[PDB]
Amino acid sequence: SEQLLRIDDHDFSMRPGFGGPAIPVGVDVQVESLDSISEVDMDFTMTLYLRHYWKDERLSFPSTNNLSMTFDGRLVKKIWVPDMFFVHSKRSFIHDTTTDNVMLRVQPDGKVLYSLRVTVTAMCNMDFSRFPLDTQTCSLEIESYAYTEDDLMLYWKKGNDSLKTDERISLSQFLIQEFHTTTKLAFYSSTGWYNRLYINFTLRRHIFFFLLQTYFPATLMVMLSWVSFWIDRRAVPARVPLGITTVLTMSTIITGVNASMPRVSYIKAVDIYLWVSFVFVFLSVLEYAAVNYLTTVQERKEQDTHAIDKYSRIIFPAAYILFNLIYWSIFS
Amino acid sequence: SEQLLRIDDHDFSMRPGFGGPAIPVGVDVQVESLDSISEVDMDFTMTLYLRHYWKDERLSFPSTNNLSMTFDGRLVKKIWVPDMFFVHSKRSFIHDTTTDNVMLRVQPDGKVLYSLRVTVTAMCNMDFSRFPLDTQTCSLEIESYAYTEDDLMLYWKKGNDSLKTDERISLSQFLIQEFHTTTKLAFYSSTGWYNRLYINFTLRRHIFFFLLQTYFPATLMVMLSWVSFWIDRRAVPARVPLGITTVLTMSTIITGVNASMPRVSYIKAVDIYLWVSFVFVFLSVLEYAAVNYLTTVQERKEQDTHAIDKYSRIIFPAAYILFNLIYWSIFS
Amino acid sequence: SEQLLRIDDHDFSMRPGFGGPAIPVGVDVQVESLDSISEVDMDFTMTLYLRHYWKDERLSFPSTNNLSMTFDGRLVKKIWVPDMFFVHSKRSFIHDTTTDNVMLRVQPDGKVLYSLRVTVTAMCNMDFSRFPLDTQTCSLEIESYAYTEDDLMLYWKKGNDSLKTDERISLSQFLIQEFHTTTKLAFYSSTGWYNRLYINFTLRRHIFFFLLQTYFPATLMVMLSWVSFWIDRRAVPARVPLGITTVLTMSTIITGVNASMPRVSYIKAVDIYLWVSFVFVFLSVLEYAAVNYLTTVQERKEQDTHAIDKYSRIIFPAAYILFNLIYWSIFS
Amino acid sequence: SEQLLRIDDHDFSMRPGFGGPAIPVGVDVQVESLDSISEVDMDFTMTLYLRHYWKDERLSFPSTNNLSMTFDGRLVKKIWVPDMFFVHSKRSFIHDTTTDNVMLRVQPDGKVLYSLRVTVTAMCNMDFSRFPLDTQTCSLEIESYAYTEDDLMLYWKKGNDSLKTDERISLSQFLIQEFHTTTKLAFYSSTGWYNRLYINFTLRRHIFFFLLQTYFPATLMVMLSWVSFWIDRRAVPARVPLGITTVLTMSTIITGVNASMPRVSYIKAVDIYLWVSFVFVFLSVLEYAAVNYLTTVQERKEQDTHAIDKYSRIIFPAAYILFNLIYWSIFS
Amino acid sequence: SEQLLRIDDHDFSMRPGFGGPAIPVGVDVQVESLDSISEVDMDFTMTLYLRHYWKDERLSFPSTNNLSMTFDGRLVKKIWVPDMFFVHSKRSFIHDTTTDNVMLRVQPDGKVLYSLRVTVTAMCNMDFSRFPLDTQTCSLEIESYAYTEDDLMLYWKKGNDSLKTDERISLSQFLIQEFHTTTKLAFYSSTGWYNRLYINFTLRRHIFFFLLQTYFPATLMVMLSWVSFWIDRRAVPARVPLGITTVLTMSTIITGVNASMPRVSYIKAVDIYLWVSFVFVFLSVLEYAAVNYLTTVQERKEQDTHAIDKYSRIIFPAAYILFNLIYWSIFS
Ligand SMILES: C[C@]12CC[C@@H]3c4ccc(O)cc4CC[C@H]3[C@@H]1CC[C@@H]2O
Ligand SMILES: C[C@]12CC[C@@H]3c4ccc(O)cc4CC[C@H]3[C@@H]1CC[C@@H]2O
Ligand SMILES: C[C@]12CC[C@@H]3c4ccc(O)cc4CC[C@H]3[C@@H]1CC[C@@H]2O
Ligand SMILES: C[C@]12CC[C@@H]3c4ccc(O)cc4CC[C@H]3[C@@H]1CC[C@@H]2O
Ligand SMILES: C[C@]12CC[C@@H]3c4ccc(O)cc4CC[C@H]3[C@@H]1CC[C@@H]2O
Ligand SMILES: *[C@@H]1O[C@H](CO)[C@@H](O)[C@H](O)[C@H]1NC(C)=O
Ligand SMILES: *[C@@H]1O[C@H](CO)[C@@H](O)[C@H](O)[C@H]1NC(C)=O
Ligand SMILES: *[C@@H]1O[C@H](CO)[C@@H](O)[C@H](O)[C@H]1NC(C)=O
Ligand SMILES: *[C@@H]1O[C@H](CO)[C@@H](O)[C@H](O)[C@H]1NC(C)=O
Ligand SMILES: *[C@@H]1O[C@H](CO)[C@@H](O)[C@H](O)[C@H]1NC(C)=O
Ligand SMILES: CCCCCCCCCC
Ligand SMILES: CCCCCCCCCC
Ligand SMILES: CCCCCCCCCC
Ligand SMILES: CCCCCCCCCC
Ligand SMILES: CCCCCCCCCC
Ligand SMILES: CCCCCCCC
Ligand SMILES: CCCCCCCC
Ligand SMILES: CCCCCCCC
Ligand SMILES: CCCCCCCC
Ligand SMILES: CCCCCCCC
Ligand SMILES: CCCCCCCC
Ligand SMILES: CCCCCCCC
Ligand SMILES: CCCCCC
Ligand SMILES: CCCCCC
Ligand SMILES: CCCCCC
Ligand SMILES: CCCCCC
Ligand SMILES: CCCCCC
Ligand SMILES: CCCCCC
Ligand SMILES: [Cl-]
Repeated sequence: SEQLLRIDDHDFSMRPGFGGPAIPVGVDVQVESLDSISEVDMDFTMTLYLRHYWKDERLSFPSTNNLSMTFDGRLVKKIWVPDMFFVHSKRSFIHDTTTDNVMLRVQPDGKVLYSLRVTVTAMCNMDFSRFPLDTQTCSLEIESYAYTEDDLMLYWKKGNDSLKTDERISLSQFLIQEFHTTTKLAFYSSTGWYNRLYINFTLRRHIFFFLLQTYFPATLMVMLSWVSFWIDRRAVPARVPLGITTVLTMSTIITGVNASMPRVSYIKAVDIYLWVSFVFVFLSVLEYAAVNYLTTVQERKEQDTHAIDKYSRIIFPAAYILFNLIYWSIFS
Repeated sequence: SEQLLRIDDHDFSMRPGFGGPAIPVGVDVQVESLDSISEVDMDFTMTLYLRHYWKDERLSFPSTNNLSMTFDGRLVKKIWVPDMFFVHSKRSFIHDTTTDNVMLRVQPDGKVLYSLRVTVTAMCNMDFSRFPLDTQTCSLEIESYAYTEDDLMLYWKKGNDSLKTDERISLSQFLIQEFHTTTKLAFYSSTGWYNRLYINFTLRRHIFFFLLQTYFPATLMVMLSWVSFWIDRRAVPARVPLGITTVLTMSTIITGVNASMPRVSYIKAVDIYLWVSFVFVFLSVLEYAAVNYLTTVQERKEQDTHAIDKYSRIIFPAAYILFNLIYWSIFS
Repeated sequence: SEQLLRIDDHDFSMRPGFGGPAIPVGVDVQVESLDSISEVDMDFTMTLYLRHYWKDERLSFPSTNNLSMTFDGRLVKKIWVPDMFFVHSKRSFIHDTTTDNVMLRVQPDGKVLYSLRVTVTAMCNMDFSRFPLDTQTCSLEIESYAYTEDDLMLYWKKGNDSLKTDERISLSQFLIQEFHTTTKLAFYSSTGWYNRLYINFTLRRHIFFFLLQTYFPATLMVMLSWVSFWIDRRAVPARVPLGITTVLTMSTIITGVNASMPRVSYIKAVDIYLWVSFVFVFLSVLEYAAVNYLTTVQERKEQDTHAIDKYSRIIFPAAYILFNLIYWSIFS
Repeated sequence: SEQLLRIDDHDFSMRPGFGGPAIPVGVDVQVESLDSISEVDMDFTMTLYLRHYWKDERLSFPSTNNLSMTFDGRLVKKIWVPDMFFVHSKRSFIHDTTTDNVMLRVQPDGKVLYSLRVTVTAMCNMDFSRFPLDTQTCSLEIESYAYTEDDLMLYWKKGNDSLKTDERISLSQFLIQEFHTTTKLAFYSSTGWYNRLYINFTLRRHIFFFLLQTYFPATLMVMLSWVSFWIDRRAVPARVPLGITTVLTMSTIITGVNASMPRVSYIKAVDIYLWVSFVFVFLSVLEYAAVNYLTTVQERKEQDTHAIDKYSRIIFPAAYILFNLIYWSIFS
Repeated sequence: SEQLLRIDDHDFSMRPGFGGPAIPVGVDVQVESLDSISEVDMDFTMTLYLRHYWKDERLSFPSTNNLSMTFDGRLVKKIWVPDMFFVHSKRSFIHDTTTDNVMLRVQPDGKVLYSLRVTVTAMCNMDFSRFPLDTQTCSLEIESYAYTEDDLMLYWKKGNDSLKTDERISLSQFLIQEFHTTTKLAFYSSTGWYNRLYINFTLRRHIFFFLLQTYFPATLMVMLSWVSFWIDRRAVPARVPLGITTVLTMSTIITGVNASMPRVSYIKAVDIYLWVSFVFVFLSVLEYAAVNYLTTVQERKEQDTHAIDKYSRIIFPAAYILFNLIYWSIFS
């Protein structure tokens, strides 16, 4: 086989067409899976197939018939091939069981297909200010390590038709949508200009799960604190334990939510809602302290419902409704 | 040894029978263990033996007697062998202590057995909507990396008798059952058609553990909230603390369950049961607020059991029974 | 050195005595440490020295005197050596700092000692039904990868004297005892019969730690629930808060134990004890609801201690004693 | 290509200019990302590009025109290159997908550019005494492993213009600022003097997040404990449960904060604030015990507000204000 | 360079002075960092420089002047070097970025310096019975893998001056002190006697952090339980809720401490203190049950402070003081 290719007779340390125009190299990608995601480290992991296409007259071979020849990674060391790398990647590797998952297919005309299977972890900067109502966009980037656009020209072989994605692709914690491709020119002052390829996608959460587990309990506890305004002010051993036990219950709820969340140490939209609800419950405990004190002062001086309860029955609900209208107009 | 095989005289970069019909290659598998499983990453890990069978006249050798010859991984580099890989795998490796766990056995006729020991991690997409009453099915897949069915024909050597599983195979968190084999043809537009082999199995949970730890406590707390309807309405400092302390107790139970569960952020069958029980307890606290208010209004106007308690003693249990009948007809 | 051994003149791809009887190979082991253990993955990790002994006339060398020659891993590649592997192992490796921890010692007669230092992780199936009163037994297994008993005969060189264990060997969470060796013949239908070597040991827990942290608190809370039967039935605002706060306290205890335990999702001996104690406390809350209701009915009809308290003072302790006697006769 | 360079004719085991003055080697760095940080292990991880510049007459080549030649890691093994390493690093690696991310560019004059992409984890000693108001400074260090300043002279090629940082660089838990470069001479008694290069940066936290989650709840609970001084001393079943339930609520808050914090086992500024607030709440429970006892003694002897309440209404708030003024003058 | 050394003319598979006396080899160590520590696995991780010194006449070279020659890891494969390994180590590796961090310096006389940078993880058996007042001692050990003292003699080159430690060495959770060196002879029955080198150090904790977080809260809760003896026995709805809420508060404290501690499943000094404090609080709840029962019996028979309170006011504090004196005389 390797005697028909004239491997011993050519310098394969240099590209096709050296000293002349650039070599055009086309690319396809097939995404096999999304493997995990980390919100505190801000990265994601992906497994894919990567395919390259070009022509080299040094590899043309005589044949009576149109049959191609096929080789593995042991030929790759002896000929020239393109030099792609993944930009902004944290780590990656090429699969090797039961042997190296790499292939070369060569036509009698000297056209080449070069194919490999690979796993990569890449960074994706995330903003959690609107959590849990946030939306994140991420991308994977491809570039030549050593050749500027004067020597190698890199492009998507079929436009957006160059990207395929597995029919069963999913994540346990997110909804994935809107896969599409783009390109852009980039500059490095030590070397010059390069073309870069992009794969783009969007992530979203299951909203009703978070509403049920977080917003609904806090709202129910605020409503229980209002029941106190309808209990007789003479029942001190009933009015006093109800308040402080409601404060304890709101406190344990907020502690459990904090223990369950990812460790992102800045203020988020759900934080604001919980601490405002805590303040409403605290203020209901100050209301009865005022009522009891003034009742006692009148009983002492002088020796039906009090006006403060009458007003609280109206004012506490109205204020909480106003808060909710503003909050949901901000976070939509 | 390696001079009887005519290694220096043949091109082992190409398959047996090249330019003619396909080479048939048979396969056996012996599963040694299931090593771990991840529900948030959606994958499982397995260790196994993989065995391959074929014939190659280039490896036939003269002998007076029927003795075979046996070799290790140092021959594999010099001859031709099949090119299997594990489809949809996240990572894998071949064992190498005290040396490479690889073997080749060759008959005087040129029949070959090729054997190796390997560990693989593979993806298995899971749905947790019915948790803890869910059932999961998983599979492992085997294919040639470079040869279509025009050049290599891949098959199970003995039918379903080709698969063996270790007598002590188990998992700490699941029951495993129904190991069996299948095959299917697959298509890639850049190359053509391939045959693929499958190993299939099913996973189930220990149901009574989850009933005892999750459903039983919530049911007991709902029943304690009903005790209030049988206590004298005049005892305000008894009726009021009982309710709010029952709400606190249900809240700490739900927080502990949430902290213990895998981090799958969508709504599950057990979530529904817990939040409905929370609402039943909240409504029992509103019932006495009504009774106490109306009692106070009559005492003020005018200066035995109340009808609301009489009805609640009947209506709250009946409604919870109706809920349970519907719920268990849905989740079965 | 390597010119006295006639390395260039012999085929070291095949065993001593090929075409004749089997080569006997003796083995010693010295355990250096037990490194970790996992209860949810069901495996353990160990570091050891492994030593092999045999004779090969191809390695005999002329000498005036009884001095042996000593070599490192660079000779191992050029001669024949045995092919041992660890059965049912998850992963393993051979140490290489400051160089490969491998040695060969050769006598003028052609006797060889082959020695290496290695770390291995191996599976050990565990049953936790009796936890914390469980006992586990584990073993490590050694075998030839390619040679049946017709070609290689594997044995412990000195009987049980072949195994040594480090004087400071320990685990943070277990007591280790009863190290001993065994052997057994095993069969594979594709190849034939093999002899296998075993190292065996036993694991146990610190019982009084678990009694103090788990059984003692639950027993104290059951006894506090009984104090209620000695408090005046007229004190409704005292009898009612005591019960529901005891239920809350038992609930937080059980939640903490569940959060601390390994994630084995089936029912264990300690689970049974905790949920029976929870039911005893719940039933003490139903007792006073009956007493208060019937007292109120008589006061209404008609307009000293009640018999139900008198009987409960005797019956609740007797029943709990009976439960404990049965339980400890079952789990011993 | 490699025949124009006279690789076979020169000893590339030794530096340019050996037996004469030192070889000057210039350096640039481009930071691609900060990848993670650990507060308990005291280290950080970074990915970067590293570039080296020097001249070697042995690599000058004849040409009619000013075109450079470009090579990969397969030339690096055959010529001389500098020997940089990262001082005080825990681990590091050079990227290799789809091939080694290493490049050599050579001019006809014999000037060389040597470039590679690398990930490193480095130690950064941290002090948490002022947490959460702490500020940390970290640095990365570069040096030659084998050559003193008598043989190799190492320097930043353009001053502070030699360092570039990615426009999207960020961390989930910190604010990063003030990237700048320095150099310093270092001494080893076994070999001599070396020049070392430094990259320096500063880290800070989001202060208002920690104020909201930690300081605000403790302050609200101290204020609720003061409400008791305004409730009638005759209401024993109201005054007594309020105190002990406030103590319980402060206790659960402190436990949640401790469970959420990194495991640094020495006293921190936020610890001091929480335990002082706990003591204020405890002392409010002792105040009413005194009032109730003395009231009972007078009622017994003899058979309006008490002076202790009157004074507590003034003294407890004044003392807590004084504490806050001192504390915030210390931690600023 | 490598032609002045007569590499092709000498057998570097054997030591200097073979068939004669032993080769003396001297050693220095420079500790760069302590990298982490694990209390449940019982090990620690360290990074260091290791340096070796010896003489070999086969490496003497002619020179007019006193200049040494310097080489990297590519010479190490061709000559003889010592064979050190780290005894009782779990894992280790040698650094390789931007190339292998290994160096050889050779004098014209044939004296050699051999130097490398390395990271190692080593076991250190720990006892936690006195926690948090425990003290731990650890050591790292160095030995030849293949040569007994008849062939190689290993020693510290300068006594205790052979060990240096970095001026900024620290751990987040411990105080480190008392670094010093020792040596000892060791015996293996299969080979003979070897000399071993030791590096020794000591670890201690920050005591006042643990006192503040663990012992102080439990002591305050015991003192609050005593307040009950000073409240009027007629106030049943005050005396009864105070006790059971104090029991709940002690229970949540102990649960939080247990959740925060390393998972060492045997009894520790701090365990004893917490469960004794729990028993004191339980006994204060039994005291009032007795007082209330006997008061009720006298009121029934017959139809000021009770003696049991009078005695409890003295006896409970005295007993707790006695316990503390004994406990701190035991744990010091
Ligand atoms: C602020 C809290 C303590 C400090 C915790 C912390 C501390 C350090 C850090 O880097 C992240 C976090 C995230 C969760 C934080 C906690 C959430 C609740 C708790 O009060
Ligand atoms: C919804 C909760 C907070 C957010 C938690 C979270 C947050 C992010 C995420 O990716 C997964 C989870 C799983 C558990 C969730 C928690 C369960 C209880 C808590 O209220
Ligand atoms: C059953 C609980 C929720 C589900 C938890 C779980 C869920 C899934 C799983 O694989 C293991 C475990 C172990 C601990 C379990 C918890 C123990 C307490 C809690 O109620
Ligand atoms: C001191 C606590 C128990 C011991 C815990 C521990 C124990 C050992 C250790 O190395 C670190 C820590 C950090 C958190 C500590 C806990 C914080 C709260 C708890 O009381
Ligand atoms: C004993 C507890 C349950 C069992 C827990 C366990 C269980 C198994 C194990 O190997 C270690 C530990 C450490 C912490 C233990 C817990 C401490 C508190 C809890 O009650
Ligand atoms: C196909 O191959 C035949 C030789 O068998 C050749 O004559 C013909 O030109 C080829 N056609 C193409 C399109 O390559
Ligand atoms: C077995 O080997 C003998 C030679 O010893 C040969 O004559 C015979 O044909 C062989 N039989 C088979 C079935 O291979
Ligand atoms: C020991 O070596 C001597 C040669 O020095 C030899 O004569 C003698 O037979 C040897 N003895 C044994 C037991 O090997
Ligand atoms: C550029 O190259 C030309 C040859 O094409 C040469 O004559 C000229 O001197 C070069 N100039 C520089 C600045 O190198
Ligand atoms: C130093 O080198 C000179 C040669 O330049 C030599 O004559 C002299 O003896 C050497 N001295 C020592 C102490 O090695
Ligand atoms: C299953 C969806 C439950 C949604 C509850 C939302 C509550 C929000 C209260 C403001
Ligand atoms: C040991 C099995 C316990 C099962 C309890 C199930 C309770 C379900 C209540 C609806
Ligand atoms: C230190 C040992 C403590 C043992 C307590 C066991 C309590 C069991 C109650 C049934
Ligand atoms: C969103 C910022 C909230 C800051 C609260 C600070 C409270 C401090 C009390 C002393
Ligand atoms: C900051 C140091 C605090 C020490 C408190 C110790 C309390 C011990 C009570 C027995
Ligand atoms: C917390 C609200 C207090 C309102 C007091 C009104 C006095 C007239
Ligand atoms: C909630 C505020 C009540 C204010 C009442 C004022 C009555 C004069
Ligand atoms: C639980 C609903 C009770 C409704 C009572 C209506 C009495 C007229
Ligand atoms: C605990 C059961 C008490 C039953 C009392 C029956 C009195 C007639
Ligand atoms: C906790 C404060 C007690 C003050 C007592 C004052 C007695 C005159
Ligand atoms: C909080 C201290 C109060 C002291 C009151 C003293 C009255 C004589
Ligand atoms: C705490 C023990 C009190 C014992 C009182 C005995 C009175 C006769
Ligand atoms: C607790 C504050 C009461 C104020 C009454 C006017
Ligand atoms: C708390 C609401 C009471 C309504 C009474 C009609
Ligand atoms: C899927 C929700 C079912 C609810 C049954 C009451
Ligand atoms: C709560 C049930 C009471 C039954 C009285 C007979
Ligand atoms: C609880 C102590 C009371 C002291 C009264 C003077
Ligand atoms: C709860 C036990 C009371 C005993 C009275 C003598
Ligand atoms: Cl009352």
